Amino acid sequence: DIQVQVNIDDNGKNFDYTYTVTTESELQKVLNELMDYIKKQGAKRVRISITARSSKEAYKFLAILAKVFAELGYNDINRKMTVRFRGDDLEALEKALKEMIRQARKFAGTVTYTLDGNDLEITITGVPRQVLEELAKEAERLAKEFNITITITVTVEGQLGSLEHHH
Repeated sequence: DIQVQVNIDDNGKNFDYTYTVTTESELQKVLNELMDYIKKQGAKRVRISITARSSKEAYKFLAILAKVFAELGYNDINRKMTVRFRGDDLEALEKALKEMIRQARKFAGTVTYTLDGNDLEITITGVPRQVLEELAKEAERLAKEFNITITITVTVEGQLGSLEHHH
């Protein structure tokens, strides 16, 4: 249901792990554990990905990543989104692609994509949080219009910021 992937770069070494969880509450408990660790041990850089089933959750997950970095005094240095569609009608899949990437380029975003069999993957970078929220809306919209399943991954990468900026 909900998948959260964490990369912690503690320079010279590197740690990756993933939990799958079913509620927002279990999600929060993973993030709390990670905040405690960061507060107490630090890191050169941290990357967090959360995979939603809907645009409402994606919106919520982006707001949750924001509080996480705020609390840590981390600067949001990097954000992206991966939409994954899956379908049997190739033609429907290719229509979803055509429109998904038009919209993203319309908001000055850069896209990357791969189509393989039933699975279709689109990564969007270089746009502010506000846009990724819209493009999630659009993605869910398109998934419904073409009757294809959909995944939404929001990804944030940050590092510890200035004392002055946190204040």
